[PDB]
Amino acid sequence: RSLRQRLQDTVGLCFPMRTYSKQSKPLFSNKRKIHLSELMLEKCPFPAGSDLAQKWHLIKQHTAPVSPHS
Repeated sequence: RSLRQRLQDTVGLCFPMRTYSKQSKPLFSNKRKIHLSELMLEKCPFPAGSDLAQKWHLIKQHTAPVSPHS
């Protein structure tokens, strides 16, 4: 006969009601090459004075007034 078989009750308390399957949102991008001060710099691949560039001004940078996305 015996008692107090272990104690390991400080490592957390699980996460119930936080798992229900239906989990698949893969993504794909150019990561692991980006700067930390990049503001439109290297990103003007079109000539001056053509319609391709007027669309480019729409996106502008990594961030613009375009609605929330993620």
